[PDB]
Amino acid sequence: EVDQQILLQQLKSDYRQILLSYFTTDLKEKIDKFINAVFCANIPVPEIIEIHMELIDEFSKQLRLGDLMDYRLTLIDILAHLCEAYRGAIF
Repeated sequence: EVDQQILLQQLKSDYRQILLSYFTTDLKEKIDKFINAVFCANIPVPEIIEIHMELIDEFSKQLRLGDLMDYRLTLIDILAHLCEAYRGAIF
């Protein structure tokens, strides 16, 4: 187990699956698990935002088309859940 990239790549993989199933019908568990992992690893929000953008770039290439602006809903949903995880813990 070399370093941080081991987890950051797994998280990117997990987030990819959330994006691809976001506008479908079960998803809740995938999001809850992703949130708990970034929460437990103290991953900064800018890193999550970077994963989002990277996957958007990958998607745009696979689709032969960087804001896929509808996926901003997904990011909002993720950040809102992360905020609440942290807020529910502070006190």
